[PDB]
Amino acid sequence: GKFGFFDDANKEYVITVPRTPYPWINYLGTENFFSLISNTAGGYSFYRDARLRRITRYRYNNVPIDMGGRYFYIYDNGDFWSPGWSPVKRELESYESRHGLGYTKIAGKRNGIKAEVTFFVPLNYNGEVQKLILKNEGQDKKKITLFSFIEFSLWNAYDDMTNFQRNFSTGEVEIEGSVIYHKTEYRERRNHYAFYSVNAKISGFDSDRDSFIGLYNGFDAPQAVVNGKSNNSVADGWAPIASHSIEIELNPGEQKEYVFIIGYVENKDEEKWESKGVINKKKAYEMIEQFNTVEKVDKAFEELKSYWNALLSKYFLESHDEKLNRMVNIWNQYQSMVTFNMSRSASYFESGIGRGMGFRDSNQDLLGFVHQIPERARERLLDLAATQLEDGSAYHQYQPLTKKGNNEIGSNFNDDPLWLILATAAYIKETGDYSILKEQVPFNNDPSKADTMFEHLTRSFYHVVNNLGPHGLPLIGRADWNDCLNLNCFSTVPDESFQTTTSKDGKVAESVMIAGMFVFIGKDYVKLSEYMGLEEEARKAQQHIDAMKEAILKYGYDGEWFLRAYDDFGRKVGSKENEEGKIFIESQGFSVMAEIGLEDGKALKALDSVKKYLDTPYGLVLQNPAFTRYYIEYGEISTYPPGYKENAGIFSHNNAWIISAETVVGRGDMAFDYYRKIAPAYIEDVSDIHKLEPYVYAQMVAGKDAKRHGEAKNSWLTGTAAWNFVAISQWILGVKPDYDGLKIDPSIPKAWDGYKVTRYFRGSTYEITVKNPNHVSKGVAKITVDGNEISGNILPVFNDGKTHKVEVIMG
Amino acid sequence: GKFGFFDDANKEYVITVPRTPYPWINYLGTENFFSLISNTAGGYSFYRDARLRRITRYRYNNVPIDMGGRYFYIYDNGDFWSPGWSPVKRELESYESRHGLGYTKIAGKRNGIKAEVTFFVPLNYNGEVQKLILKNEGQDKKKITLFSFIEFSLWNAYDDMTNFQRNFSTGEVEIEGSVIYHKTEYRERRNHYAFYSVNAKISGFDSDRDSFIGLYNGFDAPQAVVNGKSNNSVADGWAPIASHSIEIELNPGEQKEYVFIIGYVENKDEEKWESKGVINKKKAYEMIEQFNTVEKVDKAFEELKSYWNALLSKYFLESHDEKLNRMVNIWNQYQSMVTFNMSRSASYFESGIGRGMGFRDSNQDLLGFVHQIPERARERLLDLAATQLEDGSAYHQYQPLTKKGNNEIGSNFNDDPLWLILATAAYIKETGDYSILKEQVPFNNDPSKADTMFEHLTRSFYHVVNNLGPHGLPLIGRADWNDCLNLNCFSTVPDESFQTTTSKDGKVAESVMIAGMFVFIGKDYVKLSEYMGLEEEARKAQQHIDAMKEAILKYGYDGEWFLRAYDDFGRKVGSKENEEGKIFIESQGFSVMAEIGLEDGKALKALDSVKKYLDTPYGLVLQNPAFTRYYIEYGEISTYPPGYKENAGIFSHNNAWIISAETVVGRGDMAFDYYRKIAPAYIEDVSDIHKLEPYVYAQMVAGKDAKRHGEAKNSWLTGTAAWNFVAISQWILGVKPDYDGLKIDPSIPKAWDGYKVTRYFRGSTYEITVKNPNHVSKGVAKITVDGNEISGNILPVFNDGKTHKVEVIMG
Repeated sequence: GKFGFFDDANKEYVITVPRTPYPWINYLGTENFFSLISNTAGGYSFYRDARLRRITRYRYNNVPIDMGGRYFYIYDNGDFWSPGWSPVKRELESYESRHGLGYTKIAGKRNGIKAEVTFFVPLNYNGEVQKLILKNEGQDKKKITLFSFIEFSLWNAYDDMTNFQRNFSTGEVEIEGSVIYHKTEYRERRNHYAFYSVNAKISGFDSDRDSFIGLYNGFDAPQAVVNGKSNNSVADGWAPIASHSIEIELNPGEQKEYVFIIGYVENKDEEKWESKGVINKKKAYEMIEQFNTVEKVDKAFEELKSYWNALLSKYFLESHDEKLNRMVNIWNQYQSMVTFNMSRSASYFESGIGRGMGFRDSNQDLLGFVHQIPERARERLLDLAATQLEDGSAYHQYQPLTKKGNNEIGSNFNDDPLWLILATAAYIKETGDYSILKEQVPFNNDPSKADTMFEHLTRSFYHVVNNLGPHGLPLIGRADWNDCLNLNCFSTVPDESFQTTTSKDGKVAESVMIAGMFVFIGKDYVKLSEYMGLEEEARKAQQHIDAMKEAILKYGYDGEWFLRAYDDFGRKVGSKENEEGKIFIESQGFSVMAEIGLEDGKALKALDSVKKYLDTPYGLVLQNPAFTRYYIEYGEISTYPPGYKENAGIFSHNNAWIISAETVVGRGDMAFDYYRKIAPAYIEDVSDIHKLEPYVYAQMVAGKDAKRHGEAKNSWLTGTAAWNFVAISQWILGVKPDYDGLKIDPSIPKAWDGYKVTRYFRGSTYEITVKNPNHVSKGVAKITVDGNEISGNILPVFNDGKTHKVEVIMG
Repeated sequence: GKFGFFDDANKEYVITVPRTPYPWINYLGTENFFSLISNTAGGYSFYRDARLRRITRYRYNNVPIDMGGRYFYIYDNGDFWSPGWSPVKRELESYESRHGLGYTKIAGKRNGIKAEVTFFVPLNYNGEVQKLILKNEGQDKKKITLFSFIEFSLWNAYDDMTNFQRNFSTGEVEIEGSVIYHKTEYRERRNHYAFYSVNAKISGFDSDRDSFIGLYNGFDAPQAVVNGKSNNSVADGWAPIASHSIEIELNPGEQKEYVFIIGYVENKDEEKWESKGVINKKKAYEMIEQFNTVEKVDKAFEELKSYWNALLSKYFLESHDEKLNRMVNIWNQYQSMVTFNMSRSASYFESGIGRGMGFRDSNQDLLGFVHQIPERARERLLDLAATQLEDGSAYHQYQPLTKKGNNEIGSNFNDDPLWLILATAAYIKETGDYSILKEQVPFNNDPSKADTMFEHLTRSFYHVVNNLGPHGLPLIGRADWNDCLNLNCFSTVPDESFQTTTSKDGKVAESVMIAGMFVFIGKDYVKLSEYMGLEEEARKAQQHIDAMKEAILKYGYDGEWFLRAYDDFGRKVGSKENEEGKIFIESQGFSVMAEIGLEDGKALKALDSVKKYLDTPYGLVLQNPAFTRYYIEYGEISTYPPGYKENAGIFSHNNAWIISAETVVGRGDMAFDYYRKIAPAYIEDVSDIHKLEPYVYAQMVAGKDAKRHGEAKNSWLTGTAAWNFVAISQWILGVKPDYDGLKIDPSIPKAWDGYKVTRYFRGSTYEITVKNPNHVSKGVAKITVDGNEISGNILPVFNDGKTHKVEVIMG
C-alpha cells in the first residue's frame, strides 16, 4: 500500500491521494514563527509557544479528522471546491501534495481551474507566506470567486478551549484595506497582534465565524461560499476569523498570482496605538510590503532552500542503496533539525499544552544535530548544565523557552545526569573544542553557585556513585530512561501520576540499565578528566567504573541475558524466573556497548536471546512476554494493553542501541537488518499498515502481542531520529568523531562492495571511499590519506578548508 | 421571533424548529448521574464529576455547533435521517422537542416513519434511560434499520482532550449480547465502567469510531449508516464508541418500542473480575433488568414527575398574569433546584473542568432553594461553615464533592463571610430551627478547632469589623461581590490572574457595597445574638452597625447616588467627578435595602439616578459610562469591550437587588417593571435577540454600549434564579419568612386588584388572598386569619398540617 513516492532530486515527499491512512504533516519555520501543515492544508501556527502564543485554532481528535487550517475555496458558477480537497471533499480532476524542507505545496484541479498553493515561513520573518497561483486550463472564459479562510486562536490555548464564559466576550478584530487584524486583549495587557493579508484588492471580507460559516454548517459548506458572496461581517466576541474574497476573471490559458500572509506583530508599550482604539500598523505594513510580489517570494524561497541545503551538506553518502541514501542524506538530518527547532511542543499527537521537553531528550537530540549546528549545540549544552542542581541531579523537564527546569515535576530520575556527560563528550569529539570545559556555569540558575562545566560533569558522575543500592547497582529512583518503570510508586488510585508519586523510600530498587550507561559513559568521563590534568581523579573514576562492571557481572546477568532491575522487594526484574517480562531490551544494548561480556560470550548470548525473544518483522519489542495484568510494583508499564507503548511495544529509540551493540560484536548484517526493519524509507511499501508519515520516524510501533501489530503512534517528535542517525552513520558506516579526530571503523554487511562518505569535520572535508574486496563485516586492513599510508584508524586533522581523499580497504 | 411555546399543563417548553438561535439544553439527574441534553439530543453525561468521571465525549465551540450526543439513525432503503434533525440535517416532515422537569422528548418524522425518544435519569439510578418508539404512519409495509450511537470519554476530560500519547493506546471495550461495556483503565486502577445497552436482540454492533464513521466522515454521514449495515468492530485504542443496529419490519400502523440505557457501574476491588480479563457484570445485569420493559420505564417516569411536582408545591401563585404564574410556579423554582444539584460544573458555557463553585454562590443559592429542601439546606450550611478559617475568612471556591475549600485559589475576598450569616438567617426564618446555632462546627475542616455555628457567625461578622479602611469602610481586598473590581492588582503582564495576583498591600482600597451588605446583615446578626442571650454582644454589634451607617452617610454618598469604592490611591470610584464609571449599580441596592437614606430622600435620589443612567429596555447596566480603555488600577472590569460582562453589561443578579430596593421605597410599579424587563417568560417574544434559552435566566445580557445589545451569555448556571425568585416572591408579592413566622408586606403595582398565594410554611399551609380595593402600592390595612382579625403583619405558626385561609386587605 503506497500513497505517494519520494522525489530525491527536489528533496520532497509527493502524496498523490488526499485520503492517506492518517493526515501526514510537515513543519514550517526555523527560529520563532512555527507552523504545522497537513497534506490537506490543515494545522495551525504559533509564535515560539504553542501554549501561550497560538495564532490559529486547531481541534485535536476531531470528527472528521483534521478540520481547520488555511482553507481556500474556489467558487465557480454555483460549484465550489478546495485545492487540498479539504474541507469541501468534492472530487478533483487532479490532486497533489509535496512535503519539502520547510515548505509544503498543494495543487488541485477542478472544472478546468487549477490552484497551486505554496506555504512556507521565510527566514527572519514572523509570518507564514502562502503563494497562490490560479490557472484557467479550459477552453472558455471563466468568472470565479476565491475565498481565503483562517480561524483565529485566543493566544492562550488552554484558556481558548476551556474559559468560554469569559472569552466569548473578548474577541476583537480590525479590518483595513486587504488586511484583517486579530487584536484580542490588545486593549488591556497584550502588546502583540496577528493579521491575515493579501497583496491584491479584495471584493469582500469576513471576520465573524457565524456569519461566514453559519451556526449549523461545517467547514465543508460555509454559507458565504455557498452563496458566492462575502458578508463583510465584523467580529464582536464569539469566534474571530479572517476571510478574504476576490472576484477573478480568467481567459483561457491565463493565470493569476496572489500572496497571502499570516503575520505576527509585537509592538512596544509606548507605540501601541496610532490613535484612540486604533492599533499601530507600521510593522505590519513593512511585513506586508516585504512580500507583495511573486519575485520577492521566490527569492525568499530560494534562500530557504539554500539554508536547508547547507544544513544537510556535512554528511553525504554515496552507496548502491537509494533508500539508504535518501534516509542518510535528507530525511534523518531534516528530522533531527526539526526536532531541535520544535522540542516536544506541538504535533498531531502532542496537543501543544506542555511546558517543555525532557532533560535527557534534550541531551540525546544533540548527538543527532551536533554535526550540523556546533555553536548552537554548545549554547544548548551550557544552558542545560545551568539548570543542574548542586548535588548533581537534574530537573526531569527542561523548558527551552525560559532555559529553566520544571520545579513542579521535580527530580530523582537517576539516569538524567549521565546524558549531560554523554552530550558534552559528543560535542567535544565533534568540534575538538575543549574550552567548553572551562566555562563558568551556574548551578540551579544561580550565578553565585557557578563553577566550571567539568565540575558539572564531575557532580553528574558522582551522583551515581553516591546513590548505589544493596547489590552495588545504581538506585533507579522514580524512573530510569524508561519513564513507565516505576518501582517506588505502588499506586492504587486513578488520576495519580506514576512518575511523581512515590510510596517507597527508594533505597532498594536498582537499575541495570543505569549501570550499563554509567560504564559506557565513564570512559568519556575518564578521558575528559585526563585532559584536565587530574590523574588521581581519573584513577578513582576508573576504580568506580571497574566496581560497577564487576557488580553487573555478578548481579546483573541472568544466565543468558542481562537482568533489567530489582524492585523494592529485592526481586529480579527481567529474569527467566519471572512469569512475564522474562527479558527486557534496555539492559542489553548499553551493557554490550559498554563492552561487558565481550570475551566470555555473554554479550553474544544476550544478543542471541534478544533476537530469539524480542524480534518481530516490524522491530524489537520492549520486553517478552507482555504483562497481561496490572503489576502494582512495576508502575505504569503494566497499565497498557499488551503490545502497546511500554507494554511490549516497539521503540526504535532503543532499537538503535541494539543496532550499535550488534556492530560492537562485529555482526554488521544483523545491525543492518535491524536498521532496515524500522527505517522509514524501507517501510514506505507498507504505509497502510504503518498508517503514519513514511518519511519520518515514529516513537512507537505496535508489537507482536497487539492486534494492530505494525501500526505507529506519536510521529514527528521523538529522540529516535538522533540515535538512529548516530547508529547508521557512526556505528555501521564507521565514520566516528573522536577526541583526536575522525576514526574509521565500519561494521557493514559483508556482501557490500563499498561506499563513499563525504564528511565535513573540524574545518576540512574528507572524501572517504570504503572498499571491501575480501567481503568482511568488520576490520580495517589499510587506510591511505592523500596518497600516503597512515598508522591506526584516526584521520589527521587539517583545519585548512580543503578536501582530502581517504581510501579505506577492509580486511 | 419565537421558536416555540410554553406548555403549562405539562410543565414543558416545546421547541418547534430545530434551528434555534443557539442550542437550548436541559439537565437530567437528581443525585449522582447527570446529563446535559440539547434540543437535538446533543450533550453528554457524567457521574458526580464532569471533570473526573465524564462518561461521554462532547466538544465545546465546535464547527458545526453541538455535534455529538445520543444519536439515532433511521435507515430506510438508502435514505437515512435522525429524529432530532441532527447530525444528519435532512428535512423532516415534522420535528418537535420538549424540555420538561428532568426529562427531554424529541420526535421526528420522515417518509412516513416517526421516531419519538424520551430521555431521563430515573431516581436512585446510575444511568440515563432513553425510550424509543418507532411508528409506521404510511400505507405500505416497511423494512428499516435503527442505529444507536454514543461516543465514550476516557473518564478525565482534561486528559481526554490533551494527552493523546497515552490515550490513544488505552481504550478498551467488551461486547456481550446487546450490551457494549466501556472499560478503559479498568485493568489497572479503575473499579468503575460504563455500558450502553438495548433491551432487544441486535442485528449488529460497532465500538470503534473509525469503523462506524470513517476517518474523513463526520457525524452527518457515518459510513456504516450510509451502507445500512454494522461493521461489528471491536475497539482497540483510538476512540471507543457504542452503537447498536436493529433490523425492524413494520406493518402500516404498527409500532415498536425499545429501551436504551447508558449506565455507570462501580465494583468493589475484591469483586472486579468474573474471570481473567472479563469484568464482573452482575450490577449491570440488575440495572438492565430494572428497565427492560416499557411499563417499568413509565412507572419510573411517573415517579420522577411526582418528585418534581412535590418539589415545586410549597409556593403556588394564582394571579391574572399567566407569564408571572409560569415564572413563579414552575421555571424559577426548577432552575433553583437544578442550580443546587449542578453547582457551577457543566453547561454549554462552562466546560466542566472546574473544581468547584463560589462560597458566596452557594450561600446565595440557599436563599433560593431553602423553602423546597430545608434539611439539605441545613446540611449545606453546616458543610459551608466547616470550611471557614479561624480568623473568620472563607475560601473563595467551595468544592461540594469533597466539602472542602480550594487552597490554591485562597481567600481575601472580603465580602464572602457575610453571605454565611445571610444564608443562616434565611434558613432560620424559613424553618424556625434555632438549634443549628448550637451545632459544633469545625474550623478549616479541623475537628480539634470546632466551635458553635453562632461562633462562626460571630467571627464572620467581626472579620469586617477588624478590616476597616481609612474612611471607616470595609477593605475590599482582592474583590467584593464583583470579582472583576480588583483594586490591589495593578497587573501589566498577560496570562496572570486578576483575582489571585496582588501587587498592593490592601490597606487603602475600600468598598461601599461591602459596607451596605454589612449594615443589611447586621440586623439579622443582632437578632441572632439576642436569641442566644448575649445582650452585651448585641449592643456592641449594634454600635458597629451604627458606626458603619454613619461612615456610609459621610464618605459613601456622592451627592445624588452612593459611591462605589475607593482605590489604592484613595480616589473615589463611582463618582460624578470621574470621567467614566460615574455611577455603579452594586452600591445602590444594598444601601437602600439597608434602609440608609429613607428619611432624607437619599435612597430615592439614588434610585432615580439608577433609572436615569443605568436603565435599558433589556435591564440595568453595571456602570455608566462604560470604560473605553484599560485602567490598571481597576483590574479586570476594564479589560472587556464596552457593554460586555462587567464592563457595563446587564447582570440580572444585581437587578434583583434594585428590584428589592424599589420595593423598600414603596414603588411597586418600578419594581415590577424591572422584574419584567429580565424575566425569561416576558422576553420569549424576542428570543432571536436573546438567542439563549427562553425558560431560564442567563448570567449576562449585553448592555447598551454593545452592538449586540440584548444578547445573553452564560445561561442555566448562575445565582440569578435564587435572588430573582426571592425578589418576586418575598419583596413584591410580600410573603416573607421571619423569625416569628410569616410576614405579609406586599409592594405591588397599583393597578393590580389582588392575587392569591398558597404557601407551605413550618408544617402548615397558608392560603393568602390579597385584595387591593383602593389601588395602593404598599401598606396593609387588615389581615384576617381563619375568620378572625389579627394584630400586626406576622401570621401565627400552627404546625398542624392543615390549611388556613388568610385575607389581606391593602390600604
